[PDB]
Amino acid sequence: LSECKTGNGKNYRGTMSKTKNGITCQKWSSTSPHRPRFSPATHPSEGLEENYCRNPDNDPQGPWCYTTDPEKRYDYCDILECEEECMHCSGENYDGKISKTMSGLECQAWDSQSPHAHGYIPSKFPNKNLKKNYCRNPDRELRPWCFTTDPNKRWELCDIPRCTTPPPSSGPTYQCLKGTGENYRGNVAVTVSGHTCQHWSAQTPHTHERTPENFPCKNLDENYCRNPDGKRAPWCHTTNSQVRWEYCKIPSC
Repeated sequence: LSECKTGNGKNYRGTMSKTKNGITCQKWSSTSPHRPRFSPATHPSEGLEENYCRNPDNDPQGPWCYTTDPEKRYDYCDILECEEECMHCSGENYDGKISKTMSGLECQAWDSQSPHAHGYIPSKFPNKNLKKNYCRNPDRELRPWCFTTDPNKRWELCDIPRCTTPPPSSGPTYQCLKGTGENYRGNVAVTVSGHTCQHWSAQTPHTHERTPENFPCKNLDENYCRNPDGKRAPWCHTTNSQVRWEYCKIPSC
């Protein structure tokens, strides 16, 4: 079933099996390390299968599970809230029904190889929500898109409404380098070889698509080094007409 939830998740039937703190859930049909007050024998219509997170008691805090930690009887799980009316960030979790592209073309179905042959086969990418002919962003495009039914346009981006509420929490950000700097939010604006960063909102001296508009949840503010895509460390386009982009040297945390 659908791996996202709505409201307090009373009807959630996804397969999340870790608590919000990373502890593996205990099976509902198991009595160690804790004795469940909810299990299939007594609550057969609550979906208490395997060790998936559920809300058998209508908890306002949403889905939870008994945990395999003897010291923690149960805990709430971290589950993707469904994005149907609008999308957040660049729509990697968009799960709505819009099926027309920018120019108004009807989307080709993901399970169809006609008129365009492709590799986004739903059963090969089962967790990508490649349903019917709905616009999706399975792997790093600017926003949700689809192959089109027009033989003369292989694919095109779709016009998906952006949610105005706050985005999903993505964990903590740092003013120092941790890992590949995906969580960096400091103010360094110079590269390793000493170049001045070009503002992300500007298209000179270099044209690009890594703009605050396309990537709202990446905080591509002013000309601060950022690692909005999947690079080794933070980087930025430079105001040097001869160096399109370069990595920045951010002090580790």
